[PDB]
Amino acid sequence: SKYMTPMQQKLNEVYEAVKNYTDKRGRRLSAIFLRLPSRSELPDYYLTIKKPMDMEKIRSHMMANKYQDIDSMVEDFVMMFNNACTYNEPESLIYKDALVLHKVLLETRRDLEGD
Ligand SMILES: [Cl-]
Repeated sequence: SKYMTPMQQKLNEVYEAVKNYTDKRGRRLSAIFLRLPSRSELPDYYLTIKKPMDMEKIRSHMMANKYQDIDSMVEDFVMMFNNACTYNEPESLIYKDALVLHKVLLETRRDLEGD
């Protein structure tokens, strides 16, 4: 029950790498990516963004064993970061953090390449 398969562990490690990333100043960038606002808190968002995505949705999908490989998980993270960069202006913190976390994501995948 509690022992993950290698693929489950890899998925978890990728997810945790993005979640736990702290920069050189101690700032945990993922805090604002965990959960989107509701449709009634920010309707404009859901009019603008075709496929809403946040880390909780990612985590839920992973916990359900719905990701069959790492690339499928990466695709959802990419969607999330691209949505943040579509809704928000390039000057904004959310846009900038999405770029940093995208780099964390890809470096992590590359680092785990051989497992
Ligand atoms: Cl980095």
